[PDB]
Amino acid sequence: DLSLSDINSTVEVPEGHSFWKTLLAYSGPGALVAVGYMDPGNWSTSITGGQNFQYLLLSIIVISSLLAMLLQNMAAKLGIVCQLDLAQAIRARTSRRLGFIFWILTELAIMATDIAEVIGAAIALYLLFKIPIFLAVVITVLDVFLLLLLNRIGFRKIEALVVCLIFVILFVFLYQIILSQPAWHQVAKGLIPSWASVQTSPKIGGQTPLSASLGIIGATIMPHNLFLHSAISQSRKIDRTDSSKVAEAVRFSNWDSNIQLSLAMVVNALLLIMGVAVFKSGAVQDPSFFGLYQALSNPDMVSNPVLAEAARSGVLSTLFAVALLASGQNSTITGTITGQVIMEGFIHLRLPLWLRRLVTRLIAIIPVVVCVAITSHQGSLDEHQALNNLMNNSQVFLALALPFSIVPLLMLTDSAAQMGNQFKNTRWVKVMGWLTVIILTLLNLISISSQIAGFFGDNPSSQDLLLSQVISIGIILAMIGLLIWTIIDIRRFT
Ligand SMILES: N=C(N)SCc1cc(Br)cc(CSC(=N)N)c1
Repeated sequence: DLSLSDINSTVEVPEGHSFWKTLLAYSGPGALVAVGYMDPGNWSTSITGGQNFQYLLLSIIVISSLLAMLLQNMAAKLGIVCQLDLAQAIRARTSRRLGFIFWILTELAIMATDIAEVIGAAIALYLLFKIPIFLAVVITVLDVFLLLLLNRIGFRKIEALVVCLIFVILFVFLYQIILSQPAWHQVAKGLIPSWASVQTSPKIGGQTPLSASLGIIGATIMPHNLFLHSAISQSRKIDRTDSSKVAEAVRFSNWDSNIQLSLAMVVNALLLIMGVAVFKSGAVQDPSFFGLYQALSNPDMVSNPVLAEAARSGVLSTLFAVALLASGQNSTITGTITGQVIMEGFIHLRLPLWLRRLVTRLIAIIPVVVCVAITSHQGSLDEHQALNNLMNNSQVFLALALPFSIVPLLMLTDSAAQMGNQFKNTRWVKVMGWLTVIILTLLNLISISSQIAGFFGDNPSSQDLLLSQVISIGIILAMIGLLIWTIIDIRRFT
């Protein structure tokens, strides 16, 4: 009847005032969430923003990282304090019908992340092992056995394995930046929160600063990682009777998550400065993973003689495919964990890790294999671009499910009926939290129509444009209705 009954309150080792050694024990939950923020679903958008506004959007990365840290800290606090995950809190403060709606929505969000992971991983297979595109997908489907072997390891090592993957994809891109020898003075200048980023004056590659900046901002949090954090934060036993120990545990999880998400922000910055320093101005014409592979494998695309020699030696691209693999391994873990969390919390369905990963991977690869079928039937022509378009269209479910995950979390963490007058949110975070929640919900409701219209490709059918407008208005109004319903229920609780 409690979240993650298998590893809930497993190891609690806070000894005296030796926080650091204690810090070393529970450092796992942060990495599991951070690694999700390093998925290839936005690798191109970082390199693209870099080429279009070199070292300019680096401050937006920092701000988005700060906001994600804020919301993930709120989720970890809810988990730590109430000894229950966000799904459970929401399902208990709301009817089964809304619980089921949220369940399906977050299933679709984790499935979109899984589609991105499978596409990136199958393409990484294609590139590294030259496995046929269609076989790389059916090979990635074999991650259920990797999950079986992963089940017997334990979180002291599983979370360390996630840290291993994190540093893998981090050093892969830091090595190529070390060889680039970029102008770190312009990097520090970009990291400042300048107003050039919010302006609309430059229009490089049909992308203005305000557009790329707002996209980074709206793309701040991942709804499934909220639930993941509120569930994994309970893996450390807490007495829930000593305010000093619970406030200490809050500091623990905060420092952990902030380290890990800082690692993630550093990875995003590395992607941006990768697009700026490594690649030549506008060299990247194909955002696809294959596009970036050949661009890193073509010496005329780099901006340094050393990088030219290395790219001709065919290393930069291989390290990129490796990072693709390291990033696609994330879903197998976190998607399963978070999906189990959301099932067992929203619909009270106890399923094993066997049939979970199976159904998720199948539903994810269905569209992938359909896309591959259609493109290879047109002759593997634009097959990688079509895969990237699928990857990017999948990301609409995240916009669909984000409010129904952030508004409830903020409400339940601010209410004393859930946290008490001692551990509720400060007046400081009350303002920042609500501001960020409003901003993101607005941006995502906006992006709903953009994505729905992008479903019809870059060919604007006049009759299909009005249909897209109708569908988008309907979806945004339905989300508005669901949001006000959830607000009413939660405020009735509080
Ligand atoms: N890195 C990832 N796996 S998701 C980044 C992200 C998160 C949300 Br939430 C919404 C969007 C789409 S924002 C748009 N419609 N332009 C993107």
